[PDB]
Amino acid sequence: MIISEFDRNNPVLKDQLSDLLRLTWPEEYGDSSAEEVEEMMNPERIAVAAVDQDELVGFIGAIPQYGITGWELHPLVVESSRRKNQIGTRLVNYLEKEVASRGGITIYLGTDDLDHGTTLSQTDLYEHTFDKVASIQNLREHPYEFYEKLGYKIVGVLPNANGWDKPDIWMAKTIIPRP
Amino acid sequence: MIISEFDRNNPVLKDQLSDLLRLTWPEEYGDSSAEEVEEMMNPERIAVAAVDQDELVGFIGAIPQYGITGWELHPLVVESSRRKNQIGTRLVNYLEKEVASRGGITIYLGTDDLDHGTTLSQTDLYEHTFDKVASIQNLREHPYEFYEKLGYKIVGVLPNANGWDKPDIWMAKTIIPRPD
Ligand SMILES: CC(C)(COP(=O)(O)OP(=O)(O)OC[C@H]1O[C@@H](n2cnc3c(N)ncnc32)[C@H](O)[C@@H]1OP(=O)(O)O)[C@@H](O)C(=O)NCCC(=O)NCCS
Ligand SMILES: CC(C)(COP(=O)(O)OP(=O)(O)OC[C@H]1O[C@@H](n2cnc3c(N)ncnc32)[C@H](O)[C@@H]1OP(=O)(O)O)[C@@H](O)C(=O)NCCC(=O)NCCS
Repeated sequence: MIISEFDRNNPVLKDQLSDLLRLTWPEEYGDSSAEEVEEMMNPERIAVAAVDQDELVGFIGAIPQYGITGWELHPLVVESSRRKNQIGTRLVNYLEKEVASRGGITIYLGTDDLDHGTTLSQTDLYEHTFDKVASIQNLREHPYEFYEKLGYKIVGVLPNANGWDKPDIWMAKTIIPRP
Repeated sequence: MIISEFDRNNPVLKDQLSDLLRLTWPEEYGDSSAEEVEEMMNPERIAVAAVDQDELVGFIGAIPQYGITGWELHPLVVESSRRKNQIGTRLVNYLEKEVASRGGITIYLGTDDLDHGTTLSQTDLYEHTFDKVASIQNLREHPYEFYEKLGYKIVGVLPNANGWDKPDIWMAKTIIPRPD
């Protein structure tokens, strides 16, 4: 398709990105939505987009959080009408190569469960924490499974992150061969 | 000495803190040291100080990361000459009280293991990940144990975060009674 570095100076593409972020996570992106997008344009971050002739259909970003070795994959979104078509896979694949060329070793992410999309939510995660993580099941097509299919593994959970029994699920992947 | 909100309207204090970090994390603090002190001053974040006579001997901050429910504890520093005296303990307790008052529920943090300070470094954390987490041992007085004693629990690990076999260790605690 046309997956490449995002034009950080295109106010329109950024407006499109802003809308997509509002439509996908209205609880996190609101009026000041434009502010969140500008944060994603910061020079240290990677910003990549899937654009179709002029329409933004997907976006993925990465934040270097530990020197340049540890990067946080944030955010990742594909327009609803174009999902399940490998756009997300391509975006991730593209990101991993770029992160690796910058010196990255590990890409991690936090995928929240606010909608009881997995069995990790609606339960006291301090009781048998890791048995619950190991027996995780997908209840509402939660995206954690999307990442697992791409080689990411659940390496942690933040109990009650977004309110009681609405945890964040930490996943990670080492993107280069161990020398 | 007393523990209270960090008076951001004090240059001397900010300078005292700016140095406190330049003396604890010179690689992470220095150029932006007398700058990251202000990012900690942000009204969104929480800034707490341990002052003795007028000398800042401890500081703790927190960043709201998930709505108002989840907060990241960062940073936490006690002067090296005033450590192992419970200043840290008192800073954490006070921070927990502050977060709860703002409607917060959980406080988490990432304590890195850069120099084989715990059994979690120098091992492939992708293999038997959680058994390794559960059976962690402190090798060189790593600070994760400090947090454990204050009720925090290791809830995850970031394999190779700071370079091969130098992970970050995630710990968390819910600071108020669970609904029943
Ligand atoms: C999650 C998302 C980025 C995935 O992108 P996508 O292009 O739809 O995914 P792909 O088509 O590349 O899917 C690749 C594989 O993962 C699976 N998959 C994709 N989304 C999934 C989901 N939500 N739950 C379970 N499996 C999923 C696909 O079925 C496919 O499996 P297969 O290889 O066995 O056929 C996209 O659905 C999206 O934008 N969702 C809403 C926002 C979101 O949740 N973002 C994630 C940030 S934490
Ligand atoms: C870690 C730190 C914040 C703790 O502050 P402190 O005031 O020295 O700790 P306290 O005196 O409150 O200690 C309370 C308990 O924790 C223990 N403890 C403190 N630091 C410890 C360490 N590094 N390893 C193991 N146990 C430790 C104490 O032994 C005491 O336990 P006890 O009651 O059984 O004796 C302090 O040593 C410090 O400033 N360290 C350097 C900065 C740092 O690494 N911060 C952590 C952020 S990731």
